[PDB]
Amino acid sequence: KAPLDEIADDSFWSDETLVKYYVNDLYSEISVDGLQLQENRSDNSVSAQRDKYRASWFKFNYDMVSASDPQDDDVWEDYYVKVRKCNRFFERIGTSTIEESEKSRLTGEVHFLRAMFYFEMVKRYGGVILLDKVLTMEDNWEIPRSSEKECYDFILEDLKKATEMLPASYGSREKGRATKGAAYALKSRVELYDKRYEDVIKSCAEVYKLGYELVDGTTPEKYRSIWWTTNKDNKEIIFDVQYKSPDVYNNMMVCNMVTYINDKYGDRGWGGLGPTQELIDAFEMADGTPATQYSQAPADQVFDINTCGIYEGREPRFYANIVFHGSQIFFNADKGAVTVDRYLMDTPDKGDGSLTGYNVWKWIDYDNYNYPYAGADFSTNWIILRYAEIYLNDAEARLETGDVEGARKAVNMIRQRVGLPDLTESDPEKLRELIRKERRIEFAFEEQRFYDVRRWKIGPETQTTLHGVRFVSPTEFKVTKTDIRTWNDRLYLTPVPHDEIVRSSVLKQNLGY
Amino acid sequence: KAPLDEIADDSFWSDETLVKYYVNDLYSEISVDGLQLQENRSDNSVSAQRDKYRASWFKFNYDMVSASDPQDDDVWEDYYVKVRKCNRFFERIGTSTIEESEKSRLTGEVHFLRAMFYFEMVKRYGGVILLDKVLTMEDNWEIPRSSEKECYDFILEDLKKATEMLPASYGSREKGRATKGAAYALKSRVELYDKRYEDVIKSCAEVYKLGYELVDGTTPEKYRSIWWTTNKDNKEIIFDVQYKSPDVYNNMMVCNMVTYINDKYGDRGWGGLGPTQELIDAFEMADGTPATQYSQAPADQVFDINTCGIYEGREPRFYANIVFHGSQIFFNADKGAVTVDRYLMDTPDKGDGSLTGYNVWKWIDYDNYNYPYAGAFSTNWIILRYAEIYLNDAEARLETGDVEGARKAVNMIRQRVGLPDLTESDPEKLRELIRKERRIEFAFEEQRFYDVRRWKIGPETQTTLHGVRFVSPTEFKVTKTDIRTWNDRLYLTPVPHDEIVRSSVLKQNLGY
Ligand SMILES: [Cl-]
Repeated sequence: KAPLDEIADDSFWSDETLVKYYVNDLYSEISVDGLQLQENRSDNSVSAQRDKYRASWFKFNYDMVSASDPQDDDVWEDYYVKVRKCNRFFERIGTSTIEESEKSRLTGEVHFLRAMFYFEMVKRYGGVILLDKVLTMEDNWEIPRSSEKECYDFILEDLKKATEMLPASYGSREKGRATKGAAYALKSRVELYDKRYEDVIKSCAEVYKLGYELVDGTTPEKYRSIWWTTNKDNKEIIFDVQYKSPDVYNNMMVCNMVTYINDKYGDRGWGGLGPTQELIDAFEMADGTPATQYSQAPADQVFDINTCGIYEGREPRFYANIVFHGSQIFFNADKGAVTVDRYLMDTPDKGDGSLTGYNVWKWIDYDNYNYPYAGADFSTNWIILRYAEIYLNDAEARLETGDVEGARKAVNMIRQRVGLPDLTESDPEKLRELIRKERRIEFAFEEQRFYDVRRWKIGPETQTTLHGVRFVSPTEFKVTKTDIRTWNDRLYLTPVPHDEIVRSSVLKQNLGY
Repeated sequence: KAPLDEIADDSFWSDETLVKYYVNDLYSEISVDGLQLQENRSDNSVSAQRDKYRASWFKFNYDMVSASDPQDDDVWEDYYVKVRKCNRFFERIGTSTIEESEKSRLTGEVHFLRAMFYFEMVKRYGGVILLDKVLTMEDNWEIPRSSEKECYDFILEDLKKATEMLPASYGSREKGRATKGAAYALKSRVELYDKRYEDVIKSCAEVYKLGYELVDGTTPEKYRSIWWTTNKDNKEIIFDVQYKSPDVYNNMMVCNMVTYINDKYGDRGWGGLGPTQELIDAFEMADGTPATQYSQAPADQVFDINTCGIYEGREPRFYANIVFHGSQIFFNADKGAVTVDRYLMDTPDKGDGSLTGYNVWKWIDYDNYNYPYAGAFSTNWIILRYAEIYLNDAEARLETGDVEGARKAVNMIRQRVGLPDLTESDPEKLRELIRKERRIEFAFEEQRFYDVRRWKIGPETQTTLHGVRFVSPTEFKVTKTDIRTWNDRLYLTPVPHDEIVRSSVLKQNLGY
């Protein structure tokens, strides 16, 4: 909890190695939700833990959160500690005897990190308490929340300072640090979240000049390779973290891995994310044609996986993201590829089996990894910022600006890279939905859907009755209801924890809580 | 959260400075509850936040905790992280190129710390998951809880190793670190909790030889001086932490400071601990005579602070622990001493005002400190004091049948506050006298909760608690301050629900 300098002697900020270790500690404060609870609080997923952790984790889905049970994932509590560690750096770096150029670059990294930490809070609660110094007894602690606009201004001023102080690239040893590109890329998302469209376009223009390149995704394997640990050096990654959780209970891969693969491997997995029939329906055919829609099918209707072509002829991102009945995974594991069976094996009736009939692929390296048996690190390459987002943030801001042709050109870059034909749509209202739909498919299971629904204000449309599939034979299935969700507009903001509000007279709760 | 070595280069454990920093990080993992929630969950205090944080902090007081709302103070979650950091030290210290003697002492400090971290868990949940290595993907994580006996064995084996490897004393620079005495002192406490009485006596005998000495407490000022920052070098301290919380909302002093002292100073305090009438009633007269008892007084009855002598003629520990109506505090602050007023100023009707008519003194340095103005405040938390050796010894000696020995030991604690010696020869009666002495001596030192739990006296203590309300500058009435209840399941803290559902082999405590 305490900043790193509290462990050392009254000569820490002079030592370049200790100051470099302090910044490493700040990077170590980047948190990854292995359980992807926000995604499971969106129309993209129904958790395999829907029933097991209903009251603990998914009260949002039924508008049952309150200030007393906020289910904020302790972001308010945790992220102010992270911010405190940044503010300390900023307080003590001035007196540092380190070289001006190195001191400047490190300060830039802390600006990027502080911006990133505040953005995690702002995207949830809206306006927060803005702190640029480490509070002491000398300070007044009854500090009100600033406006959301002020908070977005604070984040963006930190990212402006970051773009001015960070390098575009690093040497072999320092690869993984924040770049000029990472700062501009985060800036464009923060600006898009606050509807600063003229600014988004400018930020995107900067990233286009920094030599990033979209990985070829004309095959499912090719697209999935963005997330491969053996491809961690590709030109699409702008900012990432190799997340290797200590415990099996919080390990991002094991938590979202198919459970009943125990005919060849084991039941070490927890199922985790359960892609919905609504998301499956949104994946287009390889030629840019819509697929058959199954979500609104009557429950007594039986389909044959081979007569209907439910999992046949889809665009590469479908096979890249979705583990479905008959999917082959773990090709380069001992014993080779295992075929996923929703009829006999991974069933909703079994504990931690998929309730939707689907599991996530994407950042799970089923292509290269071996099965995580107990005996004899299963990290995830969590890509916080990808080059694909620059195009989609640009497409979104360009449309809202009136540049329909620029928007079309930008979103068609994302479609071109998966062999999808170009969008032709000239109507702004129709083109907006097409961009939004592309964003959903592009960034599925990348912790964005929940904030896209929130910022686009499409909660009533998405938090409804969600569906999945259930197999009645090795070849046949029925469409099922997987979650009966509801909505209230207060859910456009996360409640501030009750104990925090009662602590301060000036601290005000979000509307509806 | 991650061990310190994860931030540095693959040459960390060779560097003596980095290894020394790792152990500093392990010491930094020692947590102090500035709000003293366990004490506020005992018959010694009714928090000024009784109503404000009823459902978040004090569900224990009304048997309303559950596996889903355990109110365990996140000890299970947090302490396994602390233990993980210890186990990594033990895994990687072998490869260290540091001097054998320094390496041995440091390893001893980590044994003491790991024992201390597991004891915080065991004293709450009972049996826990015993881990001596850092779990990896290679390991099976479905590990059941060990028995409470096994857990006490683990803690005590760590403390045995600590006594063998730690020095009795340090130089000026290394003062504050775990000593041989601290390890023996913690051992005696852990042994007493697990009713290993023959062992307690042996552990206490060792501390008596290590040159500790009880501070003279024949005056309230003298007794209070144990917790003075200007007396941090006294011979009574066995193990302590100078706790200086970052925020005003978690600062041990501000949280438990009299709120309405704003006639001379301010309203920066939050009241916090509210000594009960029940505890006030337990403080004897200076001559070892019982005081008048007021807790069961009728509510319509009015008393005069001067005709009755409620706060007059008490033994030094009374004035050393309790801030009551008419108490003078902040003598050596600018503007000088302020007099506490329960009639006009610090009233239960005011927010964060004392609901009992009392506030804690003890470790709040109202003698020396200046008022914490928000212009331009650490507590010396003494985890282990020499006074405990005598009382742990007295306890174990009585249960062993050494009534003469038990009397001798408890009379050491009474002698230092000018109280006459106990004469009681009956073991059953002497038991209660020792338990009574323990309550007064260690009031507001996070022990009462665990004393009630281990002695199994929950029904007797978690009832209707009382306090006072002033109706004039001189007159007061006795009030109900908390209507508590009890259930025997409260003799153990529930294991958090999400932890239980995670594992087939992980079993919940009885009643939850
Ligand atoms: Cl304040």
